[PDB]
Amino acid sequence: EIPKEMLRAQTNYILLNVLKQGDNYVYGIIKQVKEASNGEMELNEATLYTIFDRLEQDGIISSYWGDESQGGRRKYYRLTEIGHENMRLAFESWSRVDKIIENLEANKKSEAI
Amino acid sequence: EIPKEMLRAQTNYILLNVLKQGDNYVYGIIKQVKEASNGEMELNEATLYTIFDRLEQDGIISSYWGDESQGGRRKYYRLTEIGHENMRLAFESWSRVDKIIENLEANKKSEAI
Repeated sequence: EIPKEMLRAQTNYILLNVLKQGDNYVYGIIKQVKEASNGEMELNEATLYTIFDRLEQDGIISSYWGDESQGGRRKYYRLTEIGHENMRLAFESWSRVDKIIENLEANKKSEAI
Repeated sequence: EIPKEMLRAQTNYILLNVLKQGDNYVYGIIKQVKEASNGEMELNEATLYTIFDRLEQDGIISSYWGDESQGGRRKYYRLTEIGHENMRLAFESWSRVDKIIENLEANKKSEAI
């Protein structure tokens, strides 16, 4: 199977990349994820809010109330500076990792000679 | 920073890719990781054994005693069938994820028109 922790990591990554594209609210995020996935990934609100409560508590995203021109309150989320930085540190750390793995295949092969 | 959970995920991935290259023991694994990383990643044995105890408990790797031609016992580790499969499920799930993220950038851009 795919371990829960890995799923969670995936969902995190995706959701942060939606915010990267712009401040958004629950139903916008879900729709965007559904379209970009062909409906193969349909987030719940429960899930999205459980994740965001965690990201917000750790200061990676922040929330704010939208215009009430609509006449009803809507909560928006954005990536924070720390947010942006972690996404950057993460991305780079992973590309080093992918290099290390190239090098393992390389070194293996090279000693087949 | 890079969250501990992400570091752990990285170290897992790397270690499993070493076993992928062949059955190995602690000091072989460490050396191989150190060479493929330029010494930028020097695993402890403590760490390696804490991780492997977990992987082995979850049936992703298995261990066995090496030849005692050496005259001393050495423990080897190998990836299991389940091991190989999880590495495959994982890898594929991540490439879907990377696609989803392409599609988010794509969809964003496309509606700038």
